[PDB]
Formats: sequence, C-alpha cells, structure tokens
Amino acid sequence: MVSSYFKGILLNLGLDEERIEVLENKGGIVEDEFEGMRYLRLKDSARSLRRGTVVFDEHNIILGFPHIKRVVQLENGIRRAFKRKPFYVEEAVDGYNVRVAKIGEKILVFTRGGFVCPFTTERIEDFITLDFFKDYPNMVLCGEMAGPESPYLVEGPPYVKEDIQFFLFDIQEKKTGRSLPVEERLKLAEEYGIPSVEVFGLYDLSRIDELHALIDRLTKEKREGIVMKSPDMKKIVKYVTPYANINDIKIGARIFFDLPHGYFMQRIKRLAFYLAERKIRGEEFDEYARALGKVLLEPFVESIWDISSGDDEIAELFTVRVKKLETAHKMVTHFERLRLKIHIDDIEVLDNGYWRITFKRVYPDATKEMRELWNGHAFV
Amino acid sequence: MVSSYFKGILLNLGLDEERIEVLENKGGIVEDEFEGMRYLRLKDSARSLRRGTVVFDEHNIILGFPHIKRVVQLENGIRRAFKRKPFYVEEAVDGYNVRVAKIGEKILVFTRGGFVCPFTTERIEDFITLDFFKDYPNMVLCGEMAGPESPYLVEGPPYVKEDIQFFLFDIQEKKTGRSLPVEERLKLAEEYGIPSVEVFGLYDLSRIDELHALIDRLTKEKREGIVMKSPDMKKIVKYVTPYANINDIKIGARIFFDLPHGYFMQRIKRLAFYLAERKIRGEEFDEYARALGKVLLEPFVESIWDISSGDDEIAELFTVRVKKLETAHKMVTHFERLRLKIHIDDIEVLDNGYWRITFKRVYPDATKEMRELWNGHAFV
Ligand SMILES: Nc1ncnc2c1ncn2[C@@H]1O[C@H](COP(=O)(O)OP(=O)(O)OP(=O)(O)O)[C@@H](O)[C@H]1O
Ligand SMILES: Nc1ncnc2c1ncn2[C@@H]1O[C@H](COP(=O)(O)OP(=O)(O)OP(=O)(O)O)[C@@H](O)[C@H]1O
Ligand SMILES: [Mg+2]
Ligand SMILES: [Mg+2]
Ligand SMILES: [Mg+2]
Ligand SMILES: [Mg+2]
Ligand SMILES: [Mg+2]
Ligand SMILES: [Mg+2]
Ligand code: NA
Ligand code: NA
Ligand code: NA
Ligand code: NA
Ligand code: NA
Ligand code: NA
Repeated sequence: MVSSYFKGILLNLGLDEERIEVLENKGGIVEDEFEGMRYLRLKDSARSLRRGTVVFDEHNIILGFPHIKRVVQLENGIRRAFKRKPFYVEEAVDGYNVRVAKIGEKILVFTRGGFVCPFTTERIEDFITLDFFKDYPNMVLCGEMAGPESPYLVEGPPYVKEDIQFFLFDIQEKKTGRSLPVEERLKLAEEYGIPSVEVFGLYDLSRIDELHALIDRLTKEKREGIVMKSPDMKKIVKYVTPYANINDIKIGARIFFDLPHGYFMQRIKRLAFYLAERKIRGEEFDEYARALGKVLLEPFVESIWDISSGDDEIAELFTVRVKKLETAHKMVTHFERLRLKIHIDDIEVLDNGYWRITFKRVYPDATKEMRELWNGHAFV
Repeated sequence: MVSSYFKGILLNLGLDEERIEVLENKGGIVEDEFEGMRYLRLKDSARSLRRGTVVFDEHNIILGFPHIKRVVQLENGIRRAFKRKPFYVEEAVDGYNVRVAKIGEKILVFTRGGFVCPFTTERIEDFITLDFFKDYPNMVLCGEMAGPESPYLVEGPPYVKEDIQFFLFDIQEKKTGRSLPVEERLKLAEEYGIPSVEVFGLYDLSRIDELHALIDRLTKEKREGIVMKSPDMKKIVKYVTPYANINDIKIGARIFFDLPHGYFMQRIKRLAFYLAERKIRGEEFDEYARALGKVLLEPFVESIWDISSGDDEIAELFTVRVKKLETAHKMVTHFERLRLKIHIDDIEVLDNGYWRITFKRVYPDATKEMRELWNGHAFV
C-alpha cells in the first residue's frame, strides 16, 4: 500500500515499525503524487506527526496545521484562556487553509488534508514573492485563500471584490511545525510584502467591551470573526460572528444531507450563546430567530422542489481565474481524485489575459437521499 | 451476569449457545426484577427476538414492540407503501408506549425497553377491564399512555384535560408477537370497552386531498398525526404534523445537549418536506420559519441565562396521580434504576382521594456541558 522508501523515513523519525504497519493497513498513511513527485500524506495522526502532514523525504516534511480551539462565550473564553495578559486579535478570514513551502526547486501549496492544490500552486506567485523562500527555504507560510472566485468555497470576505487573495496568519518551521512569535512573523510579512490577515491590535480581558463592539462591526460587514493569539503563539482561540454562523447554515441547507456531523447544531449552539452573552432580547432577538428559521428552511425547500421534477442533481456553480488553460484540466483531475463530481461549465478570457473558468459541482449522494424521501421512502 | 435459568430458556427458543454468551458478555440481555419476580430483558435484538422483549419463563414471553416506519412525503409515501389499496387511518397519540399482559396472577405493564412501569401497572385498572385477560390470557394489549399528568412526557393530546388515559392501538400474541387484524382488534376493543386511538376511517391514495385536510385539522388542534395500517396489520406507516415537529423541538431545546442523535435535524427535515409537499409559500411560509427559529433559540437561551447564575440545574416539573402513596416511592426507586435524577417536589391529596405527586427531574449532564461552555471552555 505504501512504499518502503517512505516507511524507512517514518522509522528514522522514531516511529515504531508496528505502528507504521497498522497505519498502512488501515489507510492512515497514503501515497500521492503531484507533477511526477511522490509523497506521503498522513490521513490520521501518528504520535507527534499531525493529520495532514506530508513527507517527500527526510528533510521536506510539512507538518499538518493544528486544530484551533474555539470558544462560544467570548468574555469567559478570554478569562479562561488568557486571564488578564495581553493577546493579539486577528481577523478570522473565511476561505481555505494553505501551507506554502519550497520543495526541491518547486513552490508547492498544500490544502488542509495534505493535498497539493493545482490551482493555488499555479496562482501563488500572484500573492507571495518567491524571495521569501530564497532567504528562508525551511520555513512554511500558512494562510487563508479567500475571495469570490474560490475553488473550494462559495462565500468570502466582502472587501475582496474579485478573483482571490492570500492572507498570511502563521509562519512555521519545516519538520517541527514550530510557529514564529507574532511579532517576528509580522516583521517578516512586512519585509517581504506578504499580505496578512488584518491585525486589529493588542487586547486584554479589560477591553472586552471594545471586542464586542469589534464583533458587532464585523457582523454588519459580513466578516467571519477573530482569532486570539498569545504573543508566543502558544495559546490560540477563535470566535466567530453570528453572521458567519447564519450564513454557513444558509449555504449548507441547500444540500442538507451528507454534511459533517453536527454542522447545523454546532452553529445553532454558537448563535444561542451569542444571544445569551450579549443579552439580546425583544425585536432584535426576533430578527435572529426569523433569520435562523429562514436559512434552515428556504434553501432546503427550494432544493426539494428542484429535485422533485427531472433528473438534474443539486449543484453549485463557482468560478476561478487561471493563467493557463492546462491548470483547469489539472483541477478537473484533482477534483476527480477527491471523489467529487465536478465538470467545466463555461470558459471566458478576461481583458487581462486570465482565463475565467466556471465549474459545476453536483452533489449526487445528497440528491439521492433527498429524492428517495420525496418519493415516499419509509424509514425507521 | 445472567442466570442459567434464563439461558436455558433462550436455548429452547432455538438460540445458539455461543450467541447467548455474546449477548450476556456485551450486556444485550440483562436480568431485572419487579415485586420480587425476576425476568430477562433484551437490550438488543437477537434473531427474531426484538429489542424490549421480556422473558419470565417458557410461556410468558412478551415480544418487543417493533419499530414503525415513517414517511415524510405523505402522498408518495402512501403510493409506495399501499399503492391504491385501502388502509386504515388512526390517530398518532403523543404519549409513551405500553404493553399490558397477564403474567401469573398479575397484570404487568411494560414500557418500550421492557421495564415494568410501577406507575402504569398500578393505574392500568382505571382504563382496562381485567375481564379481557380472563378471556384472553395469552394476548397482549398495546397502546399509548397519554395526557397532561404523565411520568415520562411533558406534552400530550389536548382533549385529555387531566390525569392520563390509555389508547389501544394493537393486540398481539404472547411469544410470537403476531398482531390481530385491524377489524378483529376493533371488535375486541368494543366487546371489552377498551379505549382506542381514534379511527378516522378507511382511506386510499385517491383520497389524499381529504388526508391533507385531516392533517391540517390535527395541526390546528395540536395533535400528533396519523398511523396508516393495512387491514392485515402487515404494512404500517406513520406521518406526523408540523405541530408535532415544532413542539418537539421547543421541548428538547430547553435541554439541547445529551439528546438522541439527530433529534433536531430529523424534525427540521420533516418540516421542510411538509412545506415542500404542501407548496406552502409567502406569509404562511414565513410564519413557520419564525416559529422554527423561536423554538430552537428561545428555550435554549432561557436555559443558558438560567444556569449562568447559581448551582441549580436544568429541570422539568411534572405531576402524576396515584392511588397509593407507596406507588410514588416505587416510582422514585424505578427512576433511580433508569439513571435519572428525579425527586419528589410536592404532594397533594385530591378531592377524589387520589394523590397528586409533583416530581422534579434534573438534567445534570446537559447542565454541565451548558455551564462549561458559558464559562469559556475551549473545544475543537
Ligand atoms: N487569523 C487566523 N489565524 C488562524 N487561522 C485562521 C485565521 N483566519 C482564518 N483562519 C482559518 O481558520 C481555521 C480554523 O477555524 P475554522 O473556523 O475555519 O475551522 P476548521 O479548522 O476549518 O474546522 P473545524 O472547526 O471543523 O475543525 C484555520 O485552519 C485557518 O484555515
Ligand atoms: N395509532 C398508533 N399506532 C401505533 N403506534 C402508535 C399509535 N399512536 C401512537 N403510537 C406510538 O407511536 C410509536 C411510534 O412512533 P413515534 O413517533 O412515537 O416513534 P418512536 O418509536 O417513539 O421513536 P423513533 O422514531 O425514534 O424510533 C409507537 O411505538 C407507539 O408508542
Ligand atoms: Mg474556515
Ligand atoms: Mg462561513
Ligand atoms: Mg429539477
Ligand atoms: Mg411517540
Ligand atoms: Mg411530541
Ligand atoms: Mg440559576
Ligand atoms: Na479546525
Ligand atoms: Na463564487
Ligand atoms: Na473575453
Ligand atoms: Na419507533
Ligand atoms: Na405535565
Ligand atoms: Na387537598
């Protein structure tokens, strides 16, 4: 299942031979390839090697991006995580996570599971100077790809009016995964002109009222929320706006079936705790309740009416911009490998020479279940 | 774990010795006791022996009540289950399921998991003549206990103004579980004066418009829905009103945590399919969306505010009526055995000589999680 070349590497990293065999047989490690280069991807955790870690050789090991804990009560979340010490407050940008690293003579861009993304790898030169990797070849840039023309999301931050943008939020060492302190990271981003998530400033528990005001502005502006980081990057906590929880439900409700466990419940919970903590009552409360009822039912009922007539499946349309038509071919292949039913719906050339590709992604498992229910399937 | 007396019985029922040992070691069969009488309860299925089956000896075997399939699209559900043949339409009564059987010289009442219910066993003479069991000692009466003074539910049908009532919906053979045809069951209920679920009549697919009208009336009347049964009792399908789905959410949302998987999602799905099938749009649609948002958020936020100050836990209050004070003592013991934190809050004697017991049921697992979140616990 997995070559002894990679298993030798895992052994030298101190992993036990028996654990490697178990990971192999269960499919917790898998081999992959990009542009002819073989690498190992960790589908599950293995001692200190986090999920989404990729292994090309003994030196080029890109650690998986860690989970970020969230709180649902902002004031008491801050007191428990940070007490009264200062912490940085950054914008949470609603996109997809990327790790950017120099591998051999190539700059590769990895998404969360450890896949080389062919779109982001082609485009990354539009946002990040290669100079950074001439000077720091063993550092990994971590950030969010976000905007209205995204291959993986149908929403994005409102101030990105077209195409897509990179937003740096961490710099990590190859192999160890260690993060630079906030200040050194921000100094490097300025030195190299790497675009950064907005840094709102340095806060503490005593400034909770200003953070609530910040959350209300981010909400009105359709932005996702904040991420709170101790200066040494060891304590990290995220907190998202009611807009993000409501809009997430709206998007997911078109499909409803086959989503991650708890997708809707977790967001209803986050909304309830926001309303409780902010003591929201009366008409302002009713407006959230009406909005939640609408985003749960309207997209869902619309899809039901859609599938009740015809053979067409539930579908999302999205566009991306590419420099080379061959990149779009490579995204189709990559989408197939991820077991997604996506084809090219439309192509246009833009006045700046870029290709705008319109993709159509269909959802056959959600479609099947929704249709069987409409057609009267009885179930326990 | 389980006595060889009961294992001998399972062997004579054709079960394999190895399966018995597995069921024992996993806890799929467990011993229980009521008023000194030992019996075996099936916590999981075992070949033809359904979950909730109880075994006292070789003759007294009460088969677990089968799952009833539901549809979420009424018209196509009827076409798929019944085609154009006639079927009976009964009221779905919102209570708890009981099986009533003569065991030795005792009439015992079993709830769904196979527990002897001490409350319903004391009270069952108020609703069912013992004459039935003098004439049919090997038949089991199956029905719903429902009303405003229930030990297990906080809602009920509106026309039961006080106390609680039994509603027959099946008659089954001991040991085999076989159901009498609808007509013979209804003839027996009339012969013995056993109160019955309302039988709305005989319907077929061609009468779908009348069934929709029936559903709209049941909805306005705060009733649960219908159960559709072929005359030979072999095809059974339930369908519940939007009122039932909305009110269920309202009740569950006070607790939110520690509920069965999919409790809220399943009901949102049922609401969406009702609105789709009935083509509900405009203001009438907005009223359902507002109602769904309110029943999800208001009870939940209210409980959050409740637990954010004090040591009191989330709690429901309910009353029952008993003939003998000793019955209330026995319900306390029984609630403890079910791993529920319930104590007696108040007692009154009624002008008819019955005791009205007020119980308080607290929810410590839901309370703990809700409080840890309020206090800023961070989680992945
Ligand atoms: N300033 C930021 N700092 C760190 N991560 C950020 C920042 N802005 C956006 N992110 C993104 O947020 C992610 C973590 O929060 P998010 O709400 O997206 O959860 P997730 O990891 O995608 O999923 P889940 O909660 O299901 O595990 C990071 O992995 C990163 O992609
Ligand atoms: N007329 C009726 N015929 C049959 N069962 C009825 C009738 N009226 C009410 N019931 C009750 O409905 C139950 C089945 O439907 P219900 O919606 O209560 O699901 P459930 O068995 O409690 O749970 P789940 O769907 O989670 O398995 C029966 O077990 C019985 O208690
Ligand atoms: Mg995200
Ligand atoms: Mg979002
Ligand atoms: Mg269609
Ligand atoms: Mg029920
Ligand atoms: Mg109910
Ligand atoms: Mg309190
Ligand atoms: Na995460
Ligand atoms: Na888009
Ligand atoms: Na053009
Ligand atoms: Na059931
Ligand atoms: Na009650
Ligand atoms: Na009195």
